Amino acid sequence: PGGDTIFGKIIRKEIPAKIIFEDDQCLAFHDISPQAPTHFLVIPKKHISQISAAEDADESLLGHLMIVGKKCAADLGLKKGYRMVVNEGSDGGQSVYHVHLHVLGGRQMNWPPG
Amino acid sequence: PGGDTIFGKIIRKEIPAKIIFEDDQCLAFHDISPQAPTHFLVIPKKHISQISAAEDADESLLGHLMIVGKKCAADLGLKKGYRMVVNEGSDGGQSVYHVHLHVLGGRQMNWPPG
Ligand SMILES: CCNS(=O)(=O)OC[C@H]1O[C@@H](n2cnc3c(N)ncnc32)[C@H](O)[C@@H]1O
Ligand SMILES: CCNS(=O)(=O)OC[C@H]1O[C@@H](n2cnc3c(N)ncnc32)[C@H](O)[C@@H]1O
Repeated sequence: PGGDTIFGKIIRKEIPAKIIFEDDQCLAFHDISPQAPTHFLVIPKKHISQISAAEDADESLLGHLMIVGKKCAADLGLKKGYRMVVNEGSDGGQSVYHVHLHVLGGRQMNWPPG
Repeated sequence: PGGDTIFGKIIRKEIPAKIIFEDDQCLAFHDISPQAPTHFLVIPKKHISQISAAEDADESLLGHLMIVGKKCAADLGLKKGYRMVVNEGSDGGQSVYHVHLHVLGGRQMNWPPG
């Protein structure tokens, strides 16, 4: 379970993370290289290598990632808003191949988004 | 139906857009101010003002937005990947209050994502 990436070990709790939320479907923790005052990730416990590999049945799960993201943002006091990001492949900047949702806030986010 | 924002009119087809996909749940069209070679949006036909206002029942719908996004990206030939973005409120850069998913590709996306 969890797969064989950095996030797989985090899921199996082999290596700790700053976990801020956990249910039977996903886990959320602070990003080790924050790009904003608040920057955490929300990942599914199910191993999906990347958004392009997600299937139609994974819709609820993917939406669950955003719902959890809005809740955690709320717990962390992000009243002025935030930005959610999902990277896919080389051009997307994906380096860990386990789907993850970035949630950034605590400052004005710029445009373009990279 | 569709709400009363710019996207509401697009949904009701009162004002045209470069529609690239449409089903009973959502619509996808090219962004009028592209930040990358390929830059389109995926929006739900249901009016949700912003991600923070989405409810638990909207999970499948939100995930559907990403599934459609990966499909459209595929149709548009984005083999090297892409980045999906959802902005929330002031800090997120949201200016149109109807949930929308940005999908950017065609070039290397940078970090931080704004
Ligand atoms: C956007 C770049 N590429 S990425 O889209 O693949 O996102 C991966 C993110 O996970 C990260 N990461 C790697 N190891 C850990 C860890 N132990 N805890 C938290 N985050 C981690 C990086 O900080 C990075 O922001
Ligand atoms: C990221 C900034 N803020 S935003 O997160 O709110 O995204 C809104 C996006 O919808 C846009 N937009 C407004 N009118 C139209 C239209 N008729 N067709 C396509 N896109 C439109 C802008 O280009 C913008 O990129």
